[PDB]
Amino acid sequence: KIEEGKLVIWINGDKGYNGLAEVGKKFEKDTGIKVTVEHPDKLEEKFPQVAATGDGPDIIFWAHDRFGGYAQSGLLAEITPDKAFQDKLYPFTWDAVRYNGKLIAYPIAVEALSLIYNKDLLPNPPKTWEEIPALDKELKAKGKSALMFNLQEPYFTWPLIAADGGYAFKYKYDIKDVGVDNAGAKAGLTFLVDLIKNKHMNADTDYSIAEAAFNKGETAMTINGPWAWSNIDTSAVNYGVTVLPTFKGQPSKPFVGVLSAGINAASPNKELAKEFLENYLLTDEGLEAVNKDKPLGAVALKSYEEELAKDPRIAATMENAQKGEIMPNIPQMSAFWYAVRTAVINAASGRQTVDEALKDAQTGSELYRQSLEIISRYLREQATGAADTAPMGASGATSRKALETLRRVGDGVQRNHETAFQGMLRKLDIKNEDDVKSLSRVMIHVFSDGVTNWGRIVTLISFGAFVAKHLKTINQESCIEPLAESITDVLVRTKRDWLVKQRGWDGFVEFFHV
Ligand SMILES: Cc1c(-c2c(-c3ccc(F)o3)sc3ncnc(O[C@H](Cc4ccccc4OCc4ccnn4CC(F)(F)F)C(=O)O)c23)ccc(OCCN2CCN(C)CC2)c1Cl
Ligand SMILES: OC[C@H]1O[C@H](O[C@H]2[C@H](O)[C@@H](O)[C@@H](O)O[C@@H]2CO)[C@H](O)[C@@H](O)[C@@H]1O
Repeated sequence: KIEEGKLVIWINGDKGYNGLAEVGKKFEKDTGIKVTVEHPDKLEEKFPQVAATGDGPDIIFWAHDRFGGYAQSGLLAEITPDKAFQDKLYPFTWDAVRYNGKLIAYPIAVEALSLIYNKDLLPNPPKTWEEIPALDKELKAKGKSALMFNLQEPYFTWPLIAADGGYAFKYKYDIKDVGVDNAGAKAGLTFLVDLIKNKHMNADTDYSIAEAAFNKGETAMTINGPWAWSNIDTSAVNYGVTVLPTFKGQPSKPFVGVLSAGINAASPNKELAKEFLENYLLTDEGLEAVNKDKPLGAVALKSYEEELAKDPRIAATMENAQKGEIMPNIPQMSAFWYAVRTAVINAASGRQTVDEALKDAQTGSELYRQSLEIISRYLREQATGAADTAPMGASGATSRKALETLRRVGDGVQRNHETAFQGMLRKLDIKNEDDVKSLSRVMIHVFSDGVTNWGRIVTLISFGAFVAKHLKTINQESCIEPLAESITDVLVRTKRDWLVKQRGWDGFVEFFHV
């Protein structure tokens, strides 16, 4: 579907997209190739849906956290710049776009949130979150407020949640160990909800409202990234960019992003995109053009980062970055974020308590790994006749009981529905690893095309088991794990909210309990 002889680029609407379009023009000048820059809404959700069908842009810009998902689904070209080009960027930026040992995007700029304050209202900004309520009472007596920032996107609230011990995935990354509902995270989120309760903040505040309030001098502080600074310059607010406040004596820990540019695997213009990015964008003049539209942060390109490093707003961005953590790029980042977005919104609005919101968030963040664990073990033990000896790990009680439940219910389905299982198995002609990939697409669609309950879920998994037995029979045992990942993937993507609403696999256990 993608058109040859041209470049289509997607980038978020808070970045310097007119600036990018000028770098575009310059590429056209030399090559005769038109460059179109677009900034559609929800482009990070839209890219994977459209790229899957071989559609979408040639180039997508986003922070690096999303790109492992994209690579895992096969949606990105492996980029292989030569050593001379690699040496022009900071190795840590290349690290942020490395997935399964392969480079999967070009890094552009490092982004962290800072505290932005209005110096005419607050000559000295607060060192602690704890002093903010009193500061707010003080500012409200003069018709102003202390702080406003986007409470609709968990990226802005995370530095506080993480300050006293909240984490996504532990310290490689242990995907088994999630810290979304530990006491640290509870305390950070509770402090936020109290802010709202006591009228220091409003749960409906979003990007635009916080931006408008700060940029007209109604609120003394916001929380935002470098991209925001241009609009504040335009507004004549006398602002500073500084270190985020501490919570319970500990630094606020923002999740640091590396703005990154990946090339669509379905693109017929890969040499053009590589040439654009390496030799027009990632140059002193290319990045300047973008930075002057909307500041990029600390750019990946060493030569231009040296000029920008002198700016104290960059120094403050790097100081907040140093106290935070580089985002993981693992495929589960998307589910983590979706879960935490929901938890913050619901806690803030009062729809759930902090305990309920973060419990649900934890379940959602663990859902993939846990489902895979159960599903994978079932298919393998069914195929070989023997259980996996290794420990279940964290949430092991749930996993173990789900597996025992599934053994009872799934064996019953296979036994009672042998005929049809044999029938559809026999129809499909599973002989190789290629034919197994085919199978998924069918299961993918047969599952998705129907209602939602545990019987249909058991049925999907049991058929998986039935196929697994076959695959061992014909010495294709290597294909069982990919079958399990595939089944798990349809299950947790299409059924996420229903699964969370059931208390995940504890609900499966209860529903089929004798
Ligand atoms: C495996 C299969 C699926 C199926 C998939 C498939 C096909 C291929 C492929 F890759 O993937 S993925 C998938 N995911 C969820 N469901 C599926 O099926 C059920 C219906 C069902 C079917 C067979 C057994 C039990 C079935 O339900 C039992 C059920 C549902 C609710 N509660 N309980 C009771 C319980 F709680 F106890 F489970 C559903 O959609 O509701 C499926 C769908 C239909 C099937 O046979 C149709 C009959 N042709 C057989 C072949 N012949 C040549 C033509 C006729 C067959 Cl075999
Ligand atoms: O809100 C969760 C969101 O956080 C990050 O998105 C940031 C992005 O990194 C920044 O470049 C800037 O545009 O603001 C976004 C927040 O609205 C993650 O990168 C993203 O994947 C996640 O959903």
